[PDB]
Amino acid sequence: DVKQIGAQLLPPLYSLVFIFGFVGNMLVVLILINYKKLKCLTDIYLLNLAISDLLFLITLPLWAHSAANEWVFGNAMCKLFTGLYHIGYFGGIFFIILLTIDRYLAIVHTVTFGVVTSVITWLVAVFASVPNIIFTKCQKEDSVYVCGPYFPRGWNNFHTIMRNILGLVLPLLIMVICYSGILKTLLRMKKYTCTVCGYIYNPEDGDPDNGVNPGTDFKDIPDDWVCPLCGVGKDQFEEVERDVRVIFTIMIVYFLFWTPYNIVILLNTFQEFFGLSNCESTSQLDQATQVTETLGMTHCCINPIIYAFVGEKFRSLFHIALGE
Ligand SMILES: CO[C@@H]1COCC[C@@H]1[NH2+][C@@H]1CC[C@@](C(=O)N2CCc3ncc(C(F)(F)F)cc3C2)(C(C)C)C1
Ligand SMILES: CCCCCCCC/C=C\CCCCCCCC(=O)O
Ligand SMILES: CCCCCCCC/C=C\CCCCCCCC(=O)O
Ligand SMILES: CCCCCCCC/C=C\CCCCCCCC(=O)O
Ligand SMILES: [Zn+2]
Repeated sequence: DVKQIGAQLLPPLYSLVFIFGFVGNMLVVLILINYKKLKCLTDIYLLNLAISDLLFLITLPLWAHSAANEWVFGNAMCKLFTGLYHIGYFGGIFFIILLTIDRYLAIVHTVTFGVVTSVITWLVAVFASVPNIIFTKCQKEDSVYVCGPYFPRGWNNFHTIMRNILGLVLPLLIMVICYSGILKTLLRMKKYTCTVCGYIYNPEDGDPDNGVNPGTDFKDIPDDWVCPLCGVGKDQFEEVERDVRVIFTIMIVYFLFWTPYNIVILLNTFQEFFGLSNCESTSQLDQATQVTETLGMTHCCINPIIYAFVGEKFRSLFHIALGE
């Protein structure tokens, strides 16, 4: 039974994710505040991303209890903890989007900027969570009390498509635009420097004063060509000789943990459109919604782990933070 596996697996799983996630994200928060001192824009969004994960993490103890026991915290706590879940969820992905845009603007193309964009982003994360705070309530579901969603059909179609737009389409569109643009800057023609004076031949500019059109490859220039500054030949020319990894991994790992759930709710909501309206398929999609939600819920403890492995400079700060 899916409910029996839930009551055995979730309480310890969610308690471990809560603990590991709380230590991990609370280390990031106080590393950024004390050591980095929130001077850069990337530090301001990583702080807000850590806060998003913490707002999500603090709900796990109540979900851990509800896996094995009924909902004993009442209707207000059901709505409060649903709000914190969604504010943490939307805040998390929106702060990953701003980090990917910040790297795009820095490569391809300031505290007041960070504070304004962060507070506006928290506002959109709070707004996106209102529907779930409205329709989620503590209700008698047969023999047991459950804190769950009671969306009218119209709202269920809205919730599902709006969750897939903000959680899957928007971040994937931002990734394809930002990283194709970032990759395009890393694709360039080779520039060569004169080993005598130091004149750098830039293929983009070329050398139109001595018969080289802008955009000519150094190898396509004739042997008679000479250095414009000192006059030496083509034979004396040598060829001219990190945050993206962390910010890229953070978005990729987000998709891995949350896309299965987003697609399962899309399939379970519009079953007639996908052709999954039969009896056997609805039961599998209900079990899949429960299984894929657990995967997504373990994501809130992963960003501090990515920083330790992908970030070498972050690794050094974690060792200093644990010592203090
Ligand atoms: C009140 O709603 C919350 C805020 O608003 C968004 C939805 C969210 N739903 C909550 C989040 C906690 C929740 C859960 O995590 N579930 C369901 C039951 C379940 N049963 C078996 C397995 C299994 F098999 F994989 F182990 C997994 C699961 C996953 C439950 C413990 C109370 C449902
Ligand atoms: C910085 C924190 C900002 C928090 C703003 C939270 C705004 C939304 C909170 C609560 C909505 C109240 C309605 C919930 C009760 C059910 C409503 C109903 O169906 O009658
Ligand atoms: C690498 C980034 C993407 C993350 C993985 C995405 C692939 C998994 C997506 C959806 C799995 C859906 C499984 C649901 C069961 C099939 C439907 C049915 O019950 O008939
Ligand atoms: C930190 C990475 C964590 C990765 C694991 C998290 C996701 C685990 C979720 C669910 C475990 C599978 C439960 C399957 C229930 C099957 C129901 C049934 O057939 O009766
Ligand atoms: Zn020269």
